[PDB]
Amino acid sequence: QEVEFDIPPQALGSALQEFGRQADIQVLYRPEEVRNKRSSAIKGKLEPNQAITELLRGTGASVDFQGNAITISVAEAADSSVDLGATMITSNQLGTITEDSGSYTPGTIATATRLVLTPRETPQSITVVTRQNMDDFGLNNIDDVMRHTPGITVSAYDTDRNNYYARGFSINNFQYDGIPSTARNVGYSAGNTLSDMAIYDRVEVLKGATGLLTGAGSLGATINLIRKKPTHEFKGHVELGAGSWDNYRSELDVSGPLTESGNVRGRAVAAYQDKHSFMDHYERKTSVYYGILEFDLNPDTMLTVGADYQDNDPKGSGWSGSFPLFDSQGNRNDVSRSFNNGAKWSSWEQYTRTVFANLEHNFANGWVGKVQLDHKINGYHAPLGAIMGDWPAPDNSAKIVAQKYTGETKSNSLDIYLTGPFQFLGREHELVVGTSASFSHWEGKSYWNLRNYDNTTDDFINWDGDIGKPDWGTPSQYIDDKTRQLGSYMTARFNVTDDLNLFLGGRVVDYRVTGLNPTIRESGRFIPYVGAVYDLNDTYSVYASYTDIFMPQDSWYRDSSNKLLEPDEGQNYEIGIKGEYLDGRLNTSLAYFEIHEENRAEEDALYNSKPTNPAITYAYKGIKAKTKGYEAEISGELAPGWQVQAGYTHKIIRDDSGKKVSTWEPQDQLSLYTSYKFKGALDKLTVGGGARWQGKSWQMVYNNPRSRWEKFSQEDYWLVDLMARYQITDKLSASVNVNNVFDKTYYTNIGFYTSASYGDPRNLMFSTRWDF
Ligand SMILES: CCCCCCCCOCCOCCOCCOCCOCCO
Ligand SMILES: CCCCCCCCOCCOCCOCCOCCOCCO
Repeated sequence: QEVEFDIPPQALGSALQEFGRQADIQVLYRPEEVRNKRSSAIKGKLEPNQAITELLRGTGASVDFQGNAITISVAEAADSSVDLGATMITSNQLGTITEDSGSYTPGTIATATRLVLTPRETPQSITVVTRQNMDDFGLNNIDDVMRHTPGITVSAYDTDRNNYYARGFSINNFQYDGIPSTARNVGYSAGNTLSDMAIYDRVEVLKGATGLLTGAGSLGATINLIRKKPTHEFKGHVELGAGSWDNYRSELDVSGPLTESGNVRGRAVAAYQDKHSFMDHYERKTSVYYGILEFDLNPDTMLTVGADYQDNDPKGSGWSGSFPLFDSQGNRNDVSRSFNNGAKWSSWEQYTRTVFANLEHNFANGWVGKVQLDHKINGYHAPLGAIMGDWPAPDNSAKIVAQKYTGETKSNSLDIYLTGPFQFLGREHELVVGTSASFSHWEGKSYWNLRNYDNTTDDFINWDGDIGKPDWGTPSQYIDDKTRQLGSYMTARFNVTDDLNLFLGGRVVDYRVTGLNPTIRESGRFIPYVGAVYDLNDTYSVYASYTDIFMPQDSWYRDSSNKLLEPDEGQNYEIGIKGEYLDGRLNTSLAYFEIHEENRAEEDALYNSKPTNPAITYAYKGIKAKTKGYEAEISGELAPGWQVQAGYTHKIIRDDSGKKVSTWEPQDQLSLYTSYKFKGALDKLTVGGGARWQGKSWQMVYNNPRSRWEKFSQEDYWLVDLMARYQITDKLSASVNVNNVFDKTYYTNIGFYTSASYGDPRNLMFSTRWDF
């Protein structure tokens, strides 16, 4: 629909950038193609496609309309075979916006190397959950998005913290708009498991080893969340929704120009959600606000400032799991899915907030520079009280552990990078060079010395959480941890022939962790990056990448000698084939990957049998582990109204003991989610369903009262979802979502501190959405 343009004649390069902006559309173009060329003037209210061909008049170019992207090209009479992955300069550094694409496959993405590339162009397993996928399945937080993310297994620590695995590993790398956060432990990390989706265009998950832009992190994967941007045309919606267990949500999103010319633009969102739950006596109020303003200092320099806020506020939180596996006499416990061991007042409230500014400049070069500044806060207030231990006892009584942890972590980040193309041996390549700095400071108080508390409860079977609240007494501890990370990085993308692209780069990294433990330091550590993409035909490419990452170890990870283990480190070896159909409306990938870990913390049984250095008392051992597996995935259009996302992932991870590790992550998993838009009489109806399956998973847990190790098994199971929306009116729709249709009763945690957690029983969600 109709847009307000003002782009005067200039370098086609600039004109294309100016365009991408005025139109909220990503423009991809070949730098060597547009180099000596100028646009014709465009002026006024126009439709973005009239507009573009008017602009290109006289330049000899053609436009390929691709949703939220347009790619420009300038055909010759000549053309000796086509260069499908030719170097392309882009107008949005974060990639193609997914909102309004109507699609479940992404557009372009910068998750891997900071270069704007397509999933076919990127030599790494890259899976995205698009904006509309999130709308259709009602994924309102990152837990739901992970649950629907191909290749990811979401398991429960407690009611207020989930765990995400990829490829054998716990993910602990998160980014916001491609700025890594610090996630060292749950101190720094408050509220990552919980981020609301109201403020995001999309979540993008790079699986493998992602040190190139994470810097220091875990193996498995990064999870990168892209914030919603403002727009040149005005628009918004209000949403209301109502679900199982008095789960009520509302959301408001408003976007547009704030001045007559549109040189300042803004977007604002607020979402509030108060829900009870199938678990007895648990509730959770979440609140979120978001504000972003964009200012154009001039057609080629943009300033952005913005803040975000989310408070996650529960009652009846638990510490670890929903109930204890064994009872006092060591039999397995059997309890309703409603069983909730947290106490009534028990709460792990976690809050997050960010203030950020960026500046982005187009060098008349075709180069573009970007400075990113961040202030983030991750805070928690955790008066936890839960039944814990081998309970009930034969007389049905039980015992509560109760501790209190309050704390806050402030981070500041500076990130600056430069991106552009360059000729080498007659051909066009591109480059990112960037540098980064983060300082984050955790401070906190723990309380464990309870004064005059009677922690017994008389009735376990009817546990209600109805126990008193203790006297926390005085702080037992002050936390003071400072982490400081400095990185510099470079990736070059070489267009060697018309079918081969070579990726060469890496990151040098400096990591210091300071405070109440002995200083942890790593200086000048190099993280290599090698990738290659070979085109086979118009449709298929093969690729291979060697990628790396390390994390200095937590400080309690010392050895026999009382020395900290060398950093937890891994390389991902990946080879695969990616296919691209229907002009990038549909994407397929099949990958084989291996992950070699070195220095993986490991108990040290022989020592810990009987410590002998008085210096340490529980030492670890730095071992090796290996992940072997493969992955297949598909996303996008199976047919005109018909959209899917699906994947199959197989893995086994072994450590040096030879034994299987991460045995709770299933060895085999599968996801398919789909919806269909009817045409003709019923073109206002959208239907959808999906399923998720995983094979066997187990834990080894020690039965203390009987003194034996037992295996606990979750037999393979399916989860089915269904979904329908009807667009009653131009401005108004009603959807229903039904989740876990066959009410499969299954487990999301067995073994975490000898406890267990059930996954959600059948739940419904109803909602209307109104678009102004
Ligand atoms: C130092 C702290 C930084 C705070 C940044 C917060 C920014 C909050 O700004 C909110 C901007 O939202 C703009 C909403 O856009 C709506 C546009 O409609 C304007 C009225 O329309 C008139 C006719 O269409
Ligand atoms: C163990 C409990 C699970 C119960 C399972 C029930 C499954 C049945 O699904 C039926 C849903 O159909 C109800 C249709 O209601 C229509 C939704 O309309 C939305 C209202 O929009 C309001 C406009 O302002």
